[PDB]
Amino acid sequence: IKNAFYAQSGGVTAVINASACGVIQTARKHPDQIGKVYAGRNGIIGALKEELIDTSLESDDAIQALIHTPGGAFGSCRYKREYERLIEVFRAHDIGYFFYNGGGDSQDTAYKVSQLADRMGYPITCIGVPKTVDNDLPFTDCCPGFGSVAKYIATSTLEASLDIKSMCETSTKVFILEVMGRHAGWIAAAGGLAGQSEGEPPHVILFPEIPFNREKFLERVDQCVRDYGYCVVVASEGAQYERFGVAPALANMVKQALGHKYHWAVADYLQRAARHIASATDVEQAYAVGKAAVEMALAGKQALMPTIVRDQAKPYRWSIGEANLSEVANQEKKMPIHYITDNGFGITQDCRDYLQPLIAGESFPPFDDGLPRVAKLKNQLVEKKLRTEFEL
Amino acid sequence: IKNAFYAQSGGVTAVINASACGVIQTARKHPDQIGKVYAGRNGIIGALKEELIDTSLESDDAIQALIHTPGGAFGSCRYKREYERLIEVFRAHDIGYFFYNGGGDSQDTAYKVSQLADRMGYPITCIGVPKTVDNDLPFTDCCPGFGSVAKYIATSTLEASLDIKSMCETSTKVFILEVMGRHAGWIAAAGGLAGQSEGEPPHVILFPEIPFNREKFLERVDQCVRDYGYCVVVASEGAQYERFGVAPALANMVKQALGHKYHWAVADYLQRAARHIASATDVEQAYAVGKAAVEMALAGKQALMPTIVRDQAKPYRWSIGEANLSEVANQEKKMPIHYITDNGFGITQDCRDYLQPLIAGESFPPFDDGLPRVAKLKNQLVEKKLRTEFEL
Ligand code: NA
Ligand code: NA
Repeated sequence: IKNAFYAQSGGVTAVINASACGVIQTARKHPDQIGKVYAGRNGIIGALKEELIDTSLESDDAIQALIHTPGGAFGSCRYKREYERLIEVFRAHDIGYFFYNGGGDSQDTAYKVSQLADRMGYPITCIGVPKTVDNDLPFTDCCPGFGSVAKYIATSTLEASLDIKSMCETSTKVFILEVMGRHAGWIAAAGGLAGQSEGEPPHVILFPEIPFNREKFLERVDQCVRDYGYCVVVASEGAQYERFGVAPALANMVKQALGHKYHWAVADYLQRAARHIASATDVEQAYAVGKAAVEMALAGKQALMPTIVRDQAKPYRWSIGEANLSEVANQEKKMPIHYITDNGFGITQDCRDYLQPLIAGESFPPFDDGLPRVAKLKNQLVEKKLRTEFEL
Repeated sequence: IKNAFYAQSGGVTAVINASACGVIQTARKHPDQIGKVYAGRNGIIGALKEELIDTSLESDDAIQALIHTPGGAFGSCRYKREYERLIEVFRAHDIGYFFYNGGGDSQDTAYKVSQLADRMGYPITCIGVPKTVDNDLPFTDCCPGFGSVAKYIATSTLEASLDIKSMCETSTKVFILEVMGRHAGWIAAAGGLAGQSEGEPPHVILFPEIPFNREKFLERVDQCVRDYGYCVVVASEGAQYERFGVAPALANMVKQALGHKYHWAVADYLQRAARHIASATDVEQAYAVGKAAVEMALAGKQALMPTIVRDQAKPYRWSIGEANLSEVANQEKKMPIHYITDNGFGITQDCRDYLQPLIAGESFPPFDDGLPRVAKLKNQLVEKKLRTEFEL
């Protein structure tokens, strides 16, 4: 029970590989407690199909590269007997450590593995590493990955705004930028960090937490174009009533109803892969939770998820705390309404106090020939052992 | 005839303000030849309506900020008697220098002003400063602004690709990224800089120069998803036959015809406003053409547009040259087909040799509280003089 198994889960992030780096590098700093670090090819599917990547065959440099490369270096999946097969392949490979890096579902399943492992007489210390661009995990200040998209959305909103503002007298006067966020508006909220007073961008932020009042929307925008000269709205894909992609939908609304020239963009995967403008504090934290999960497992702790704790709002200070996987599931983290302005289309000062520090600092990745440098892993498989196995 | 008039024209750029900086700073370095530098509020419309911005009231710092702030700091317009009114307001304000910073149309009109100025007995040296995200101006290696979008598109394609690649076995296997470029494919071509061999992203680049062969497209993508696991296409809004926004259109094509899970994004204004990942050589050149236009005017030269000349492909070397405005119009610059692969969906080595150096180096702007710092100008108007004036 000396090797460790690391796997990613759910949608990838611009810094989820930073976590992988934090976990892998510290594991290598304890050869007397942990042997090889195996990575699940394409997530737990990898463990299930017994496709284990031997990350020990990877040079220190490559591993170091992980902190400035987006996506999932080993691959991920959204996949949610199976538990029995996980322990069968873990013990066959001397795996006593299970580091599961993902959203809520992941944390829960990590816990269950822990339960079955004991039951079957095969303890395996399982520590989950937080990961969510939606920032909806509980018992943590922020979720690794969000800080970076927040910075991206805020920057993108600020830049597009300066553009529109430049020619709103002649050309387009309404710009809509559709961002991620189906049930949570944390991402859309980051857009408000672009402007700090009233009259400056973004004029409208569509939160999925606030039902869409077409009449209130159409009149706020119209009011903006003829007061400030233009209007930029940051709408999350989760715009709903009690849906609507969204960008073009609203654009059509303003056109047929206000006649203003519009423009829209849809960042999609761009926002969660923009490692070029990642948040330093975010990649810093992505690394830390990975290191702390390997440390908690060394200290002999069990079934925990590392956390980020805000030890100080003023001059923002943070550190890593702990949380019981057992309770991570069936809790979540909803965006507190007192974060949204009464207009329903704005962020409040309490929300700025929370976000602003999260996007602090820049962690530009190194650049080679004009482009960002990326990992480049061997990702070689270990020699099978079991006798095959199908999934659902 | 000692003050100068600067104006922007057409769509703004991430570095068009860098040009404005290059022109303004050098003008201030010759108080014995040039007086105050006036800026046209919202382009020549400003001169027409006699709304002149006194940029002399701006601090050196603010002016310096111009090189790291996107959009048009003084505003721009797409506007194309009027010539007579331009000279009437120029001479009323002692303007002997006219620095017009825009695309082809701008250059031509700059020239005509020069012609009328003489005819009317009011010489005004007019030097045009190149500006085009479409990179279709003639007599110049590259057009200021393009290098930056190119870098943005290439980076964005590389980042989104790493994402898709991470989960193409379980989730989405076809990603489409719609970029700017209606009649030219220079922007779309920049996407190819993300991958250098065959099999790596972008697998398909839709150029407006190549007619869209649906069957050839659908089979190239399908061939890619089941050969490399996924397929990313960078399509310019100018995808046509002999149109189709485009992103969702093609997405629908692959869905109904290949059944693959897709994803798309539409960068829109984001690509031309992304000063955060601008190209150093690009902002370097944007400044230089601005400085060189003020220099050519000091040397007493007339009716010229500064240019960028590639004095060396190998270890890329460039400098500023000159071009007769008189001929800039009614020429243009088409993308040479031997730059596009025979597949019709790729960039060729000759195209890489041309582009790669253009996106070289990073010019990250300074950052304040998590976001990029921006100009902040007074942009005060000079006291009217004429007796009003309407436009068309
Ligand atoms: Na997820
Ligand atoms: Na133009």
